[PDB]
Amino acid sequence: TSFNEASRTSFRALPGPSQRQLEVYDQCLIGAARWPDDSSKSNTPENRAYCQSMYNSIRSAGDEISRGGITSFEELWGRATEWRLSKLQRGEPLYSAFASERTSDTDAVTPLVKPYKSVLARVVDHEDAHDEIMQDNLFGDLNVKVYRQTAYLHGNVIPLNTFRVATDTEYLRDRVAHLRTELGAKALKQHLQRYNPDRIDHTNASYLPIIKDHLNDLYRQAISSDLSQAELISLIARTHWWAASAMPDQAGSAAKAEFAARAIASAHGIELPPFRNGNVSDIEAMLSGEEEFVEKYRSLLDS
Ligand SMILES: O=c1ccn([C@@H]2O[C@H](COP(=O)(O)OP(=O)(O)O)[C@@H](O)[C@H]2O)c(=O)[nH]1
Repeated sequence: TSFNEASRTSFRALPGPSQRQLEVYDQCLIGAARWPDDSSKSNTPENRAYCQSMYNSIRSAGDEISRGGITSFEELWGRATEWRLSKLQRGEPLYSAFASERTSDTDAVTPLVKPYKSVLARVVDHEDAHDEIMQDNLFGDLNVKVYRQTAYLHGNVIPLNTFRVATDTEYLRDRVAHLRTELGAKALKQHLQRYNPDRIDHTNASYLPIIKDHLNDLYRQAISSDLSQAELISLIARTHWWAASAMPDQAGSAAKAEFAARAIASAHGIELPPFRNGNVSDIEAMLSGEEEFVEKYRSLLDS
């Protein structure tokens, strides 16, 4: 019904970011990772500045969306990515990872070491955790609690993230002492970047093309001008879930997914509050099925 000449695309105008804004205290928590075992990083002035910048840029992106200036999820992710890159320090060796999509000839692993240790209990006490045994060229056989996150896409049920937590605590202490003595602390740390017994094995990058296409489909639904509030919050939660669980980039995906979900909300005049202390949104996504995440999304938010 309207036409954006700069993006050369027809769109239905949305209200855009709300005039009533979050309090500054909340602005400075947008995008924070408020771990339950340690929320202290989120109190520093550096982190507060990072978060308030995210908030301001989320609102600017919401304005672009409301005017037809961002026309696909991939473009919104690009905005989030360039914003995230701007916060890296001069010289950052991870700059390329923050700037780059993951590729298939790579596996991606998050060892569940600091700051992720609160996740170990969440896996062990998970309703959907299964007991399994994993074979391992350095540790041998290990009892693990495993959560296998899955997704429904066009009737294909695909594996997303797999959490493994090894439960033989004393045997592990023992076997790591052996490994450290035989290999050195840094070299073993290098091996465990991929094979730490406690870890998340991330969504295979081969799924990223179809997930990226699905995110574009969700975005097209989400910029509709005639959605109910429940429909809209459901679409925002689904977009967040898919983008965070896909983990499309070598670094920074959690920040980019939260940026994008909040920008979609802001385009509709919704000013979403911070995630509650203790709720790290990408981790909550990866630890749930999609419909479960949609049904609890509001409760993850601080009101
Ligand atoms: O100075 C910073 C940088 C990042 N983050 C947040 O910490 C999380 C980091 O996860 P992400 O996947 O974005 O980055 P990566 O784990 O690849 O470094 C995200 O919620 C960021 O918004 C933060 O609170 N402060």
